[PDB]
Amino acid sequence: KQFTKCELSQLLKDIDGYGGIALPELICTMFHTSGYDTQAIVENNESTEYGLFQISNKLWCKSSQVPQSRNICDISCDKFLDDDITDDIMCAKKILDIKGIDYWLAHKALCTEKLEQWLCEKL
Ligand SMILES: [Ca+2]
Ligand SMILES: [Ca+2]
Repeated sequence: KQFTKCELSQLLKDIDGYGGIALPELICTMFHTSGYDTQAIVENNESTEYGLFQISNKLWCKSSQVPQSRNICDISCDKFLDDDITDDIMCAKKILDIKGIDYWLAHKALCTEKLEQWLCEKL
């Protein structure tokens, strides 16, 4: 499941304003982060990041790769690879609450201006 800009927008609509974050800027961040793909898996040394919001097994979810993980979202990382983003949103709201929008590098780099394009058209 790879969403289009409008699909995701409607799904995340209730969340505009959460953490002081504007929906378009979150839309832009996700675009450069996973391309709105619920199956994105990105790996490196000490870790792997999962799904839509690219949540890290290093601190946020539990995976056999990093057994010492604090597992802040009390959930295994496979739950971020399925079609239901409900739980991904709950963990992401946790990240926003604790760390802030800066968890995602793409926000400060490409999502603080030219936001008009990240707005949904009409279906
Ligand atoms: Ca999920
Ligand atoms: Ca999926």
